[PDB]
Amino acid sequence: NYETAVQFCWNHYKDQMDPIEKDWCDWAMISRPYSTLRDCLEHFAELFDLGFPNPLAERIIFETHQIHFANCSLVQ
Repeated sequence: NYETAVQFCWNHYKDQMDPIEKDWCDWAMISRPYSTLRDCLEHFAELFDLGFPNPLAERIIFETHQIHFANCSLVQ
């Protein structure tokens, strides 16, 4: 079940992002837990023989941009 694996990826990501809400706009810093999220989404996509990117994975990507990065400054 890819949907279940995705929730696993998303919940691990949320666990990393929650304690550092003050630094969601620290681009170089948040790129690490974000990269793991992407690696996780791709890993299970491959495991379940689905393509990557796929719509569910892309909804997750849109979700973090909506809740974490949408109002961040691009610099400094």
